[PDB]
Amino acid sequence: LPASIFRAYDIRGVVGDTLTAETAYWIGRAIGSESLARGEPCVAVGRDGRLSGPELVKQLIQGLVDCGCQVSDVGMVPTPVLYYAANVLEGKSGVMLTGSHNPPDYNGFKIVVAGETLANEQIQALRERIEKNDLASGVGSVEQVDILPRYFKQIRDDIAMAKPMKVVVDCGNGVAGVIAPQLIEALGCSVIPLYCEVDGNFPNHHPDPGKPENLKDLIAKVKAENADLGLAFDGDGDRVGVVTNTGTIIYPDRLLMLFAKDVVSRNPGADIIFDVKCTRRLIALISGYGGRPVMWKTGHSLIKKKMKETGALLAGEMSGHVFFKERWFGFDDGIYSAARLLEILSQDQRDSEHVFSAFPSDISTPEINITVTEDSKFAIIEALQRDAQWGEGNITTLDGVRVDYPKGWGLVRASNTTPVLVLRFEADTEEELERIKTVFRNQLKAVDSSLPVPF
Ligand SMILES: O=P(O)(O)O[C@H]1O[C@H](CO)[C@@H](O)[C@H](O)[C@H]1O
Ligand SMILES: [Zn+2]
Repeated sequence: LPASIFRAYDIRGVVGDTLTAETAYWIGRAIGSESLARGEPCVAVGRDGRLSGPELVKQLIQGLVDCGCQVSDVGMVPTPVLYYAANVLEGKSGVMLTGSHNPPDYNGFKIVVAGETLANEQIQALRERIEKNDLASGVGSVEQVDILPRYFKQIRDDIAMAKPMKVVVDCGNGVAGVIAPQLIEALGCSVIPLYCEVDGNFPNHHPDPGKPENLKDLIAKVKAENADLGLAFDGDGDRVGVVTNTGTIIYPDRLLMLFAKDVVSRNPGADIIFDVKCTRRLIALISGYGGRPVMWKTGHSLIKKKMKETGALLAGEMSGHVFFKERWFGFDDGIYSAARLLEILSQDQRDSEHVFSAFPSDISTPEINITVTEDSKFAIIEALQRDAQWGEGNITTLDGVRVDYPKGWGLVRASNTTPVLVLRFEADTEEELERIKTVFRNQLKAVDSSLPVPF
């Protein structure tokens, strides 16, 4: 199997190129062997709505079965629903076959073994098992499990909206259309569906709510229908995007402000995690409400590990992965997060635009990406960590280099899904934004005067 599909957070490739039916089989063998090594024969398996789902999922399941595993096949579900299954069924292991928000031919695996989401050297360990033939053999079993109704009822019965709302829901032709519109209506909303038919060809916009262009249709519809809110899901339902009644995009770091207030109000002193791409305004806001802000590495699998380590009641990433432990299970879930948002908004007399505009804002860049190489991105970061001078500031190197200044902050880090450096900048004023950009531009050029600096 190609090494390149074994990534930091999970496995991902292109079907017909780096991911075939046979590699899905051996990945199933490897996961089953690792689960058994951790004492867990019981494994849930789910898939998203991609074209390659049926072909690859059968092989994944056979690989698990051929270890001696007891597989619970939950069929076509959102990623969080597979995570739910791995929390409520017999077994604490689960595999989701998904290509996330990527183009149609992409697929991959998100993997939980005996309660832990695998990352980094644990994903490499799977590849290594296959190479070594360090694989279990046995005669396992498959049971079909219809888990969606349980998940639906679990959420519906713990969410208590105080008034009706009208909501536009954009599923981007991904798998969130099997439940999100239905569940949101059942909470007590009217729902206007956009692209809620599951279609692995993704013929409209790609289901990636992190890009403003993929929210254009949602914003227009919210305005046309005088809706209270717009919601967008990514292809597998573990990420959410939000638009107010006036069309304002609420980026997930500011969504987390509302959620943090809510969670900490019932849980004094609670740890709240956010990734290094999130606004500095979160640190102060969480602290102000008496929570403990914990900044951590970008990447869903890494955030999930960190919530175990810290006992955090809530986590969020700038990409829109949001992780409730309070009243929930601790995994990222766009659908559940949407429900939690609707609950909070429904108890406020103000419209969603005014609820969010009350919170402090800074001037922010769009994400900046610089393409480098897969085999050099980490060395560039290492060189910056070794050599760079940032002036006076609070320097964090837990993921790349982030510097928090009195009036703003900047970040440079390596993506773990693409061969790029990722940068963000925010500040109180345009002048400070430019000062910080200049510091980062000059430190990049000091490492390699040939690096693009497209900011
Ligand atoms: O490419 P990156 O930045 O490493 O990772 C990106 O994809 C991951 C999977 O969606 C998310 O968890 C990160 O928040 C996102 O930034
Ligand atoms: Zn996703």
